[PDB]
Amino acid sequence: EECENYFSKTLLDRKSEKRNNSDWLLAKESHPATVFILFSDLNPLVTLGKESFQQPEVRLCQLNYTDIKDYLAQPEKITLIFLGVELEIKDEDGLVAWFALGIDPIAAEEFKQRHENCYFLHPPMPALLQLKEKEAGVVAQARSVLAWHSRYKFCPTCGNATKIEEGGYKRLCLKEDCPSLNGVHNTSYPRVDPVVIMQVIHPDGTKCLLGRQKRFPPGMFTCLAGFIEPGETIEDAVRREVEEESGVKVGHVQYVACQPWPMPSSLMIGCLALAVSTEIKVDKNEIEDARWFTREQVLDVLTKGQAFFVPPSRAIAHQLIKHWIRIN
Amino acid sequence: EECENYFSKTLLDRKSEKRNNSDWLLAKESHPATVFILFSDLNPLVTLGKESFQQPEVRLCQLNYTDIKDYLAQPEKITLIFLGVELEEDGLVAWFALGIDPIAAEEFKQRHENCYFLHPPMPALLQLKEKEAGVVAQARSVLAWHSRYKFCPTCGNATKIEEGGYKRLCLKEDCPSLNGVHNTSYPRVDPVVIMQVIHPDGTKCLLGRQKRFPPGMFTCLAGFIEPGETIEDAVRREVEEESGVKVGHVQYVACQPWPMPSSLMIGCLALAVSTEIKVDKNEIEDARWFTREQVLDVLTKGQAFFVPPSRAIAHQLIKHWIRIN
Ligand SMILES: C[n+]1cn([C@@H]2O[C@H](COP(=O)(O)OP(=O)(O)OP(=O)(O)O)[C@@H](O)[C@H]2O)c2nc(N)[nH]c(=O)c21
Ligand SMILES: C[n+]1cn([C@@H]2O[C@H](COP(=O)(O)OP(=O)(O)OP(=O)(O)O)[C@@H](O)[C@H]2O)c2nc(N)[nH]c(=O)c21
Repeated sequence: EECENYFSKTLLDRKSEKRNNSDWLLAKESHPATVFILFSDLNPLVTLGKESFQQPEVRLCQLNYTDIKDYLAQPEKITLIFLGVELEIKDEDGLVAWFALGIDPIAAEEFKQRHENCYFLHPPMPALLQLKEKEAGVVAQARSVLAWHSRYKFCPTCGNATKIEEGGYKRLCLKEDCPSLNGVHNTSYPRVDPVVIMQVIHPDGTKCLLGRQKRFPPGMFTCLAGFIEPGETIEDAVRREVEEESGVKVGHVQYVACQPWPMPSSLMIGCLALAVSTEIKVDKNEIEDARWFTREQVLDVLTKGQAFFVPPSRAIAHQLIKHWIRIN
Repeated sequence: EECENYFSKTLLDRKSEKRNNSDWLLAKESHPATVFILFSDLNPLVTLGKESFQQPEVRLCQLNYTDIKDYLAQPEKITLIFLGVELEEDGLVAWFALGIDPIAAEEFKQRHENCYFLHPPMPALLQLKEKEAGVVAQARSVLAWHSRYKFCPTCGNATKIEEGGYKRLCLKEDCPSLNGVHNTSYPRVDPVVIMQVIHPDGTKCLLGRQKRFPPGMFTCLAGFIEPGETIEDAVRREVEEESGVKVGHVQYVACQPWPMPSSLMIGCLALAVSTEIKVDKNEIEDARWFTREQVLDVLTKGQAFFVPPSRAIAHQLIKHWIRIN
């Protein structure tokens, strides 16, 4: 399967080989064809796009060196990440390099005044679900990496400050005697948080389990999810979280889909699970309510019902719910 | 599927509900039935076990409060993690992991005499029992997080251990990590994709090796999942990046935790759409197509090459392709 769920599609080729090519990156930074994306507090600069009278779609305000040349003069006040090179199979190494630039919110509102037509897409939820399919992944990659730099400014091993390197996909500790510099450790590389999201099916196969936290919007039920524990497997993390939150024992756990979640860095691992019990014992400390919903109740929601609703189609939870109805 | 690959099996129930129950943990710390595992520089204390004339099996030297009571008096010099409760007053066999100074460890090793520390992690950790493996995988992974994430990456200040050793809080009041729920506070899990690339004709498979790899050993191609990247697309990426082979369909096959220090192997069986190999040399020293006969020879008793042990996921995906043929 070729991952399709929102954030799975990109307009770029990561080209990680060009990351340790300082001579190349430096040349592409000043190149005119090079595309730049502006970010303020992990929020991308987007304009509104060629439409005639109809509802206009949100597109990323694609900057060039001409605009961004001024901001680059303060490398201590900015964060530049090389995203990759554009895809163009149809029709100097002619590659459209793409970069991501993080700036101060003091200098950002200054830029927003000059832009006038371009604006920052905030809050990340649900605003980030508006972008184009291929633009989504580019933002998912950008936001995730920038979020790592914004919150991992220091070395967790010794506490000393860190230097950005390898085009923004590495961080080196400046304390010479630090043990992080002796070998290869995760402290230097960017974080990816694995999350399991599961569609639990009743032992009779006619119902499915859905729940909600306190923060969740009123009357909205979704698939149960949780972070994979260290030294734990994908399948056993599914069996754990369902029993922990709802008190429902799980049997077979089948992997179904992939969905990146740039909040800030997370990877949703969608699973279709078969439950072996029927009683629900809600934790209240992890989930406010959990219930068994019949296939008719769900079919009503996925079409146009109802006393409850599920997440949008651009959220993996919705796709696993859709999967069970088709698989029935 | 119920994950079977080495490190997938545990003797415990994690019981994360009991983590924020400080009153309960304190009572179980002094309880006699409670099991303790000693660790020195992420290496567990193991004894040897019974069998006569043949290879003796490696087992964990299961300590009790009677032994460990002295070490607990210095909480600044130790790291205690609540693992979980054994699967079989709330009659539950609590299990803990204790990290100690190598100065105080060699002092204990002298008293133990029969128990010894299982070092180096590779390949020594592959010797343990199936169910003991996962317990070590869980323990080593968490202890390794505490040993290298002693400070807050957001502001640089020191951090406090909490929630039975599954959380770390920054002590700087104005720190933004204390403002909301962030990954800086929780333990790390590094996702890795390991893929079995099948030749477009299905009779061959792609295997490669780095410079560090033991001489003449070829394995499945693997790599870390990039931020904002999917499991399937990370497979299609790494294969083309290392070997220059274009990948088609990517099918998930198996789960395998890798406590080196924290990693989760996501085994996939992928179909190649190209045949030419263009080795990177900066990531892989050599890559080749191996026929099913060449592979069958290795998995039995050949050969000019060999694959990883059966307790490594790479070996299981290789076995999977032979069965699936
Ligand atoms: C990076 N990060 C962010 N959070 C936030 O803290 C909240 C606590 O709630 P939660 O951790 O139970 O969320 P869940 O595990 O279902 O994952 P998600 O729905 O895919 O996000 C989460 O819902 C996130 O908004 C996180 N929460 C936890 N527990 N662990 C993390 O690593 C983490
Ligand atoms: C936690 N960590 C440890 N390493 C070590 O650095 C080496 C660099 O080599 P590698 O990163 O290419 O290993 P691979 O991606 O094939 O993953 P593995 O075979 O499952 O480990 C790895 O082989 C590890 O020994 C790591 N290497 C990288 N790149 N990133 C990490 O997060 C990381």
